[PDB]
Order: sequence, then C-alpha cells, then structure tokens
Amino acid sequence: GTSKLKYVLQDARFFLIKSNNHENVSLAKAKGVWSTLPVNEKKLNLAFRSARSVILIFSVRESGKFQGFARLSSESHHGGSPIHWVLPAGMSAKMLGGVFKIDWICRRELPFTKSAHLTNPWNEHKPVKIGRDGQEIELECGTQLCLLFPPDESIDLYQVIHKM
Repeated sequence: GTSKLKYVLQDARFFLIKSNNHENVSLAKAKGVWSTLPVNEKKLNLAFRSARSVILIFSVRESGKFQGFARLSSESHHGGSPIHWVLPAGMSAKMLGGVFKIDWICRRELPFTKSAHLTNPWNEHKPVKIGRDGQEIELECGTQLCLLFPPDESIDLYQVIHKM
C-alpha cells in the first residue's frame, strides 16, 4: 500500500540530489549515508530542523532516471566511519561537509519519461528532472514524484514513522 508512504511525506521537504556516478548512490544505499558540499549541507541541516521529514531524491547524471529516495534521519556530523566516495576529478574529501544518516524509502528506479508531467515551481517550473544538486522541490511536485516510483516491498516504513 501507499498509505504509510503518504504519511511519511506529509508536509515534507524534498531535495534533488544529483550524483556523478552510480558508485556513490550504491554506497549510500548500502551504508545509509550521504555527504554533500557545504553549501548544500547548510541547506539540508536547516531543512532537517524545520520539517517533519526531509526527503532526498537521487539521480545519477546522464542516467535518464532517478535511483530512489531516502529520508534524513540526522543532521550532518563529522568524524564518523570514513566513506570511500568516488570524488569528481580534482576534488578532495576534505572539500565535503559532514555525513548525514539517511533511511531509504525506495531503492527502485524511475525513468524521467515517467515524470515529464511534473514541474518544479522552485526551479522556474522546469520538469522536475532538471535541477542542480541540492535544488529544493516544491511540496506537491515532490509528493507526486515520490508516489510515481514503483513500491519497494523490501522496506517497512514502520521504523521510519517512529523517528518522526
């Protein structure tokens, strides 16, 4: 069913996360963590304190798809388990901000062809697939986008509901 999902998404905030490679999304799916540049780290930390749920919707650049979505379970923190991210050409890990813990809500993919009717008012009403890493997605657009994904029957939202 979709009812617990709708409950988790009620009055949520949504952010588009654009990854350069599948390796980083795979690591995030396995370890339940994400790290971003400090400009986005600050926005996500503000969002986490501000809303019942902050949802990250992931897309690997040039893949033509979203790869899933997850809910922040913490603000960013430093000094944890080091994460062997594949960093872009020239980037160092010291350039990253802290690490966010995340709980995956859906690890299934959604092709952009299926989200073409969804526009994001906070990015000039462009199709929601269009946006820089960290672009906030307006509530209605983000809710409908998350509801388009195939259900992930491996995930039980009971545990996530208890963290809200």
